[PDB]
Amino acid sequence: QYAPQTQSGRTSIVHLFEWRWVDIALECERYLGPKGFGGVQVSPPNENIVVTNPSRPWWERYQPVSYKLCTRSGNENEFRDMVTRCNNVGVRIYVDAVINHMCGSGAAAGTGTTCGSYCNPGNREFPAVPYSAWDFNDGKCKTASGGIESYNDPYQVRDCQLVGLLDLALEKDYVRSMIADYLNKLIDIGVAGFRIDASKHMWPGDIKAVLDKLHNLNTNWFPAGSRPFIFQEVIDLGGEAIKSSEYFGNGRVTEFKYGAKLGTVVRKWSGEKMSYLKNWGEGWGFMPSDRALVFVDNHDNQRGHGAGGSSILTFWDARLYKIAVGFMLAHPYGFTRVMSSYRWARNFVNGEDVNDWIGPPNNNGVIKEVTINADTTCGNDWVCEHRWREIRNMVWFRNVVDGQPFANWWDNGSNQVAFGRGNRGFIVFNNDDWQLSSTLQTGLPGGTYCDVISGDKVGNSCTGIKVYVSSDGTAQFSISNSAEDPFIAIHAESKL
Ligand SMILES: OC[C@H]1O[C@H](O[C@H]2[C@H](O)[C@@H](O)[C@@H](O[C@H]3[C@H](O)[C@@H](O)[C@H](O)O[C@@H]3CO)O[C@@H]2CO)[C@H](O)[C@@H](O)[C@@H]1O
Ligand SMILES: OC[C@H]1O[C@H](O[C@H]2[C@H](O)[C@@H](O)[C@@H](O[C@H]3[C@H](O)[C@@H](O)[C@H](O)O[C@@H]3CO)O[C@@H]2CO)[C@H](O)[C@@H](O)[C@@H]1O
Ligand SMILES: OC[C@H]1O[C@H](O[C@H]2[C@H](O)[C@@H](O)[C@H](O)O[C@@H]2CO)[C@H](O)[C@@H](O)[C@@H]1O
Ligand SMILES: [Ca+2]
Ligand SMILES: [Cl-]
Repeated sequence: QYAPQTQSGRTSIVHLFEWRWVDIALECERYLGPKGFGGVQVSPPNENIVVTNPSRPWWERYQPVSYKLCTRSGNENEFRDMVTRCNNVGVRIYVDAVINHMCGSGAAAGTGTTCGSYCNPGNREFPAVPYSAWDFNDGKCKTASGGIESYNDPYQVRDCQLVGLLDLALEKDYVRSMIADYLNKLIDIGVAGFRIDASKHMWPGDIKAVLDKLHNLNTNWFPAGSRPFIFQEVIDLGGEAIKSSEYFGNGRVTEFKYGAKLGTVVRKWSGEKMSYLKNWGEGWGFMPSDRALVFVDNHDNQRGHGAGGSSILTFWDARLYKIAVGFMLAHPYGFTRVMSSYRWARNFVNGEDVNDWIGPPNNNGVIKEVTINADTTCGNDWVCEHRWREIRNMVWFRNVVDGQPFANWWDNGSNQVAFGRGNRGFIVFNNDDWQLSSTLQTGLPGGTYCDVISGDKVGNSCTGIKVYVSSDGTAQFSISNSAEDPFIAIHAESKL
């Protein structure tokens, strides 16, 4: 469940948060395929409850009412069309599987749902599944409120309601099977794997029971005997009762310590310095690389009060964000997931964004299409970080150096560091408040390389900075602390 199942050589996936199926299909063909992206994590494709207060927040999609592929992103025909078109150009689709719960227990009964299905939350009725009161954890939960009151008790975290959400009785074969049927339909359609939502709130064994029922991947695009890629979303920053390691037997796990620690370091908070990143990975107390799904930020924490809090770097802090994303994409640790967001009107009161609920760009509830501008950026307030040259080229960098070991590390004892990947790539960073001017061993063959951060290799020339590597592998890197992008990256395919 550990292999990403991306086409050979493609090493990253991108979270196209709240994007509609038709836009993702076009994106695979016009961009993701040609640019070497391994796949796309899509928002929950199953029907959810409509939330009118606030008006259509992004989080209403985490309140399932059925397993019908009918959402604001599109219907079943559009979903299938997207999976087919993306797979046909070598770009995989990974589904955000919301299976720990249904909608809020306080929600009203009716057909105010994304596909018009009926549900009565108060009586635990979800006829479109179908689920009834017998399929929920109400009696199993031992807290007086019926909700999670203490994370120090693994039992209530798994058996009680997460923020009032109706907790599914995952111990039951009926429920496990109902979930497996939904997931298997997705697999047969062409999906390569799943992001298991709120995994921390389910027992590792229950998840395993669901996973054991899954089909092998569709042979139209994958080799026979291929198991779906599984990455479980478990928020574990350490120092708590539930550990990410409890889920290693099911597949990969999201390493939230990654972005929290990296953001703190790049921001230079708590006395942290980039030079400390020499032993990045397990050296920093992280899970094994082969069990990790890493990222700088995700849809939750980019809003400021998730795992990592204010230390999390996002598109709002563009310069430092590109540095953090670049370091991640160059470092061999874990399987990388790049974030792709939309802008919203932030309003911090007492250190917290009260507008963090704002849903995707829309016209009266209808999600806007993703328009592409001549300069390759996006319109309609879709940030499209995955299209920024500095990120796009680092995604390619990761593909180029795939399999090469961490090597030639260098640091100035403060915030200037550098390292390579075997003899195929090298990256240099200056995060200090002064000039970087050093001749370093790159581990690369002599020649002239185009810096893929400031530009690209076009024909027999570079559009940006050029790096002349000596016969002995050394090269001078001069980066001012006032540079827009204080880092340089070169690889085998950027060589003239
Ligand atoms: O009515 C039930 C509750 O609904 C709302 O909770 C939101 C959260 O505020 C929001 O962060 C989001 O949480 C999910 C998160 O995005 C995902 O990464 C994690 O793995 O699982 C979470 C649940 O699936 O969605 C929930 C559900 O809508 C509302 O904020 C709360 O007050 C209500 O009690
Ligand atoms: O190894 C498990 C721990 O790994 C991580 O610790 C980081 C520190 O956060 C970071 O400050 C740094 O520690 C240096 C320390 O600040 C300095 O006084 C000393 O002289 O050198 C230390 C080594 O560079 O590096 C370590 C990792 O090596 C992680 O943050 C922590 O939670 C884990 O327990
Ligand atoms: O590849 C398209 C353009 O991407 C970059 O521009 C980014 C910029 O780096 C980032 O700080 C900002 O937040 O977003 C813009 C794009 O919206 C490159 O710098 C440009 O040269 C590219 O044209
Ligand atoms: Ca649960
Ligand atoms: Cl996540």
